[PDB]
Amino acid sequence: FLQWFSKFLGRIL
Repeated sequence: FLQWFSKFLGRIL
């Protein structure tokens, strides 16, 4: 559920 790209800051899984 990232805005730009995959990142731990978001909800990437």
